[PDB]
Amino acid sequence: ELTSACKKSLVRIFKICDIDGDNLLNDYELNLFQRRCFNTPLQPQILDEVKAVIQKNVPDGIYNDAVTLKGFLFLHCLFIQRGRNETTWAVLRRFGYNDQLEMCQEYLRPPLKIPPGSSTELSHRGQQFLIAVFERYDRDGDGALSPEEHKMLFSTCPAAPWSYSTDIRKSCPINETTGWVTLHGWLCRWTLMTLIDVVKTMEYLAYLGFNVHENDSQLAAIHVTRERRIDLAKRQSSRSVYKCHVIGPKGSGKTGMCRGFLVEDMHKLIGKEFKTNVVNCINSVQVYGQEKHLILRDIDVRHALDPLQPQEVNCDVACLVYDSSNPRSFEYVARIYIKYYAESKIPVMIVGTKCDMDERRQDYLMQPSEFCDKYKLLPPHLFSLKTNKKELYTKLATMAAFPH
Ligand SMILES: N[C@@H](CCO)C(=O)O
Ligand SMILES: [Ca+2]
Ligand code: NA
Repeated sequence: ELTSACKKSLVRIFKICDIDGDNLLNDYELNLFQRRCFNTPLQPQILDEVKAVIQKNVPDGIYNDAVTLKGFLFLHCLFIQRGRNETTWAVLRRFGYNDQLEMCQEYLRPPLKIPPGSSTELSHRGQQFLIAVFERYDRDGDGALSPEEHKMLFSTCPAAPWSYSTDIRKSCPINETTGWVTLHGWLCRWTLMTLIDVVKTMEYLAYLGFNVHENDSQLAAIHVTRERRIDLAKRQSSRSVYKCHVIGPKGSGKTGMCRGFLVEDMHKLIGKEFKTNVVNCINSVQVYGQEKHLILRDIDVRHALDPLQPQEVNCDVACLVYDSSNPRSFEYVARIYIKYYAESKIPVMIVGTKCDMDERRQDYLMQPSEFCDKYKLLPPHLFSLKTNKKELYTKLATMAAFPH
């Protein structure tokens, strides 16, 4: 008696309303979402009348004095055959469904005007919701999400916003022993998406049930920040998420640098080729007492005469990487800086990798130390994976967070 499309909707709503992740709708959430859909408290007499009917007609419908999914589906299947579809339709409407039982576009994509220069970040409520969601689908409570848990989480979505195996497990911090996405990495992946694709973030937040939980549009999950002068306003809006473009020639070792941002032990990335092309890596660092998220975009390696796109040049901080063991490697960095960054307002940091081996001379006309000295740049940062030092990442974020 229940439509296959209607059942799909009622299932998602059950998962959203299951705030304990125990496959049950206890008294609390039943009353809470009652005001979400009907703006009235659920009077105790009705709830008893509801449970009694479910218990009477449906086995395994009431477990531990709580409504199960099998009983929840029956109740609305009973509502439609008793001439009260408006009760069911009031619930479907609140969780973002229209007359065609499809997610409303105005419910998924609310209008958000982003001024030039402004960035998109997660708000306090947006973070809290994502934290709440995380700990619900962390059934075993190991403080991390398994690929089985990560699938259930986005079962209320058409698909996952990212691959578990080829994205979040390689672009975000994970648990060292289990190899699963921690709470920290969870917030990192959402922070990355929110900055580069806010519309997708809000679209997925609606699917996860942010609108119903927060009793507001997903605009409350997005916090728009921008770099402003010495404004004496009481409402601070300083940035906390910066993006760094990592540009270098082939074999520069800049890829291994990006991945090292995510692991405490970099002694396992020394002699390793990367089979997966991770575009954006992200982690947080402490900058003067404040938490700052840094995104290390691995710009696609090309020839030295090949042009760089404006959207590849324009960033918060440019990290030009060359190989110290390759005499013909620094010439790319010198070529790139002069053409694209020499006359820009973007802070640039030159990094020499693989300094563990003997730093051979560069077959260029100027040496890296002299080149930086000529264009008033900081001395070339010697980076190595055998050292496990992470001052570079903290430095990069600081250059993006501060003048010039
Ligand atoms: N659908 C529930 C309220 C919202 O979860 C009920 O009417 O029993
Ligand atoms: Ca888990
Ligand atoms: Na629950």
